[PDB]
Amino acid sequence: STLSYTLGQLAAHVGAEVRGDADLPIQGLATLQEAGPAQLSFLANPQYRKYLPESRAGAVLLTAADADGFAGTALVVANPYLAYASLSHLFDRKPKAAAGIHPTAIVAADAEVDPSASVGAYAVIESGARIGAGVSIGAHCVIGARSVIGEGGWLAPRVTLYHDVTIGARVSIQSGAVIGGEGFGFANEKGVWQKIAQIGGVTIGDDVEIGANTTIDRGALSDTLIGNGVKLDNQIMIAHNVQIGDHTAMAACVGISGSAKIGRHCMLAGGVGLVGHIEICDNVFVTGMTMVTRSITEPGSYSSGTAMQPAAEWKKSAARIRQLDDMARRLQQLEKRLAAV
Amino acid sequence: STLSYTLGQLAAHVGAEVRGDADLPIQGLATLQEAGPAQLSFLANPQYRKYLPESRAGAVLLTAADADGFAGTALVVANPYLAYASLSHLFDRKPKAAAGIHPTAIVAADAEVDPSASVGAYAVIESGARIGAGVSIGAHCVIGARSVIGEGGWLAPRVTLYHDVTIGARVSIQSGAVIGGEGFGFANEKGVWQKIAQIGGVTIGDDVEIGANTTIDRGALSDTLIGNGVKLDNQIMIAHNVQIGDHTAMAACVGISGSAKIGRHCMLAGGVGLVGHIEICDNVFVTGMTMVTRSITEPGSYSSGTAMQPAAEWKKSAARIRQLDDMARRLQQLEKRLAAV
Amino acid sequence: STLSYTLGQLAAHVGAEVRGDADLPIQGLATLQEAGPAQLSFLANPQYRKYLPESRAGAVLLTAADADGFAGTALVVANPYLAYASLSHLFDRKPKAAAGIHPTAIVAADAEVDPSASVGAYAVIESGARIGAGVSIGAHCVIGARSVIGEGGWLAPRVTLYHDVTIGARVSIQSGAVIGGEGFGFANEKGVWQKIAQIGGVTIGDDVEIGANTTIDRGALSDTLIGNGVKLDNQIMIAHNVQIGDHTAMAACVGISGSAKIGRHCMLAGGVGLVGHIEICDNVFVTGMTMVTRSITEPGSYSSGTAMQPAAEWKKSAARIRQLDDMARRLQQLEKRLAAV
Ligand SMILES: [Mg+2]
Repeated sequence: STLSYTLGQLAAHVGAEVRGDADLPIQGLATLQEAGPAQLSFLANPQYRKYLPESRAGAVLLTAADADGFAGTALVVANPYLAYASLSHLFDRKPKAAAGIHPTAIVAADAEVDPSASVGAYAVIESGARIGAGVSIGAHCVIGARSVIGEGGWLAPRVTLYHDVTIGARVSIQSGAVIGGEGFGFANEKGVWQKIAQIGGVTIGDDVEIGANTTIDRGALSDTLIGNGVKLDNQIMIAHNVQIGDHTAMAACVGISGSAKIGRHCMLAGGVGLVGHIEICDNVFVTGMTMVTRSITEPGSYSSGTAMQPAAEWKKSAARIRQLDDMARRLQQLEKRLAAV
Repeated sequence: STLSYTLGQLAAHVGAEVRGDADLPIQGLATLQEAGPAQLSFLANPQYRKYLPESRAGAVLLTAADADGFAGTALVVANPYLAYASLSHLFDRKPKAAAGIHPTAIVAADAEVDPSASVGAYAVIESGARIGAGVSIGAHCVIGARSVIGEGGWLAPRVTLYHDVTIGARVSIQSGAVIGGEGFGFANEKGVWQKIAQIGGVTIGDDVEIGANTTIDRGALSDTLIGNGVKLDNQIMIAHNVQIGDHTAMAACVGISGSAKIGRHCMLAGGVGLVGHIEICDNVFVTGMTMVTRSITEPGSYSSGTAMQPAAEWKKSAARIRQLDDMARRLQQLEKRLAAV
Repeated sequence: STLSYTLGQLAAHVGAEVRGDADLPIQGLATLQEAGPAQLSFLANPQYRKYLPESRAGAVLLTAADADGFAGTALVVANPYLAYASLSHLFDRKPKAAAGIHPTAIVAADAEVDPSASVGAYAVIESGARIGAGVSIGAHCVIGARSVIGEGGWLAPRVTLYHDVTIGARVSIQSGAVIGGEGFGFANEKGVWQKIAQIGGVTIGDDVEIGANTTIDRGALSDTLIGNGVKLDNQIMIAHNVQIGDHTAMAACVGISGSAKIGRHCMLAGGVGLVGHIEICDNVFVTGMTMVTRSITEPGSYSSGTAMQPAAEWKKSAARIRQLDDMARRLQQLEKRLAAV
């Protein structure tokens, strides 16, 4: 038996006005070009407006504007994209575990697990750990000594928290994430690296998302700090003592070096790197695979790298870059020569 | 007791003609410069032809051409590299598990495991999952609800499949891979990110390889699609709703943003990034650490970045790049000035 | 009850001279600006000397030079940073497991575990594996067939060693690391990739650190080789048959392609990539996100990429780079034209 809702139930959830029959049953969501008659669609991007009248969707989330002249059933909302975002959860088939501790889970006698929490098979909860109400700990999770997960948290299978990791409410952590590991902390003695113990922890705020195989190092002395509402994609590396301001988003494969500070409402595109000990102010966007080498004090977008070219053309551009000092010297000599005549 | 074959047994496996004694016992494979008399070698690259007459190998896989004038035992084949590739499997010491389910594995009552499959210690197989004939599931694997693995599949220890992941035949997945995780799917409401449930799945074709700690996100609505014969190296990130055509290879640390479409027989070198919502046609090669920012409609090689220089020279080139608009303006003024005289 | 030492106990550990009262109790370490009166601090960087007289630290590790004129308690040492590095371990709260094998660990009958080793819950130790004295194997580790870990080794929870991985003494491996996986080894037959079995192993030296979710591939024929004292940060990818010389450090998100050889005392900054089959000599530094495309035969620093600019300025620089061949041709025509007049 598949999940099903009427257009009326869906419209109630997002405060939509149904212009058509509210009793139509809906079995899922789809984009305008993919949608069939049992699916609700949405128009967010003016670029996809071409596909609205030909869509086979049973109904479409629309602005009052885009609903005028439209022949199908409209669900009229201020913001179709946000309404889609809310409705998506009603069609999620991710399994939900019942409250309880799997018989194979190992829970230290002085760990506290809320009775409304679920702890999966072969999970390990260490001494002093605290698991809050409505938290779901997946199979094979390891929750280190004294670590805390706030109410409504969700950990996929195979998440690792080291000791002294404190997490706020409603965390979402995908499989393979490692939180509180020891980062690269070495002192050089005449060429031989000497380990510095990493004796800070991690503090994570509320409503944080952490993607698959993302690593967040513990602090060297004080904590690594992740603010509220921070969204981290997959394969991210956050080094020791990084600070991430509230509502910042980081796309996949981002790497942030030690002690960097990122402000609120920043957006780092995929594969961005930040060097250590710099600060980025609020409302900064960094485009894909940029290397950020210094502090940013002005809001706006920032970039590094070159345009992609066909390889033979790129090789010519790269050869000319190495000649730029020579070309600048030649341009200066030419200006002096023309001035003289 | 070590693996051992005669030159005759090896030659039979690849259809080689033995020019010398077929009874010579062989204990392994080696490159021409490393090989000793108990090892079979091969000449693939004309650059290594220098090392052929001095090689201590017991025998060498050779073309008819390179076997003429050669003093040792030749195994004569059309393609020495492909023959090496085939013979390597005869000397693999990777352990093979016997059919059966380890007593500590947890298998849902309505999961189906073929009796010829092996399921390792502390594996978890969820409701509705299907494990095909001759499949090997390593220790600590987690196989989500309704997920499918086709015949002859091999999962290393500690592979995670989320729910609704469908895999074709003869998959090979290395440890730490995460398939079907929730990718970065958020709607921005006045600076606050709102989660979009990721309610598509993943469809993987036949003869696919997935390397260690590689992540492949589930689709937002429809599936993320990986074609037949696709080979993915380690630490790759495949975002939601990516489509990868048949026989495409991607080297390590590649990141593909959401909804990108890659054609057949493409090759992405290490650390390549693709932005979202672009298409690459068939037979495209992208060189290492290139950022692909737009659709590619012509087959061939493509590149971005700069040449490596000594740091002091690089710093001068990077300073001149920032002056290029000024230099272009100055070159234009000079042309106008010379024209006028 | 918290860890506490007197200034005298701390000074004895690093050979410091206490200029003040040796009986002062110390509960931790802190930087000069963060430190309170129960904490020991240090002055390493001349840039932080501003903050020395105003620091609330109970005492400070100082050179004889910086101790002259200082009003507080000094612990006088040759090298405050190295003394900090040594003292950090005295304040580490990482849990230490007692010797023994957890009842849920699975240990092959012909594996050898030293009785002073600790093996955590749900660990799997395969046939022929050898675990040395004082080794700590975390929960959910998998130690493949015939693999060896030398005395004093520490594996976090959820480390995977494949078969035929040999590790020297005093290894430190963070969670999620995968050692000995099969790397991208394929032969192309008219567009179809054919697997090459990866039948080498891995050899790791003494005093090696491996960070979280780092992958180190096994060799194709001979071993992948990691020297003594090599320090690898998180999310690193080491491909098949790489050789890393002693005392080399690699920051996070570094990727080294197959068969590359790195010398002794090298330092690769974060996100560096190396192409395959190249050699880097001793004492080479490569700056962040550089693509190394050829062998380096001269010690020193090396870089690639461009300076970060505001996006609109970057777009202008990137457009001019594509015009450099045209600009060079125009500069040449102008020189010829001026010469002629
Ligand atoms: Mg990367």
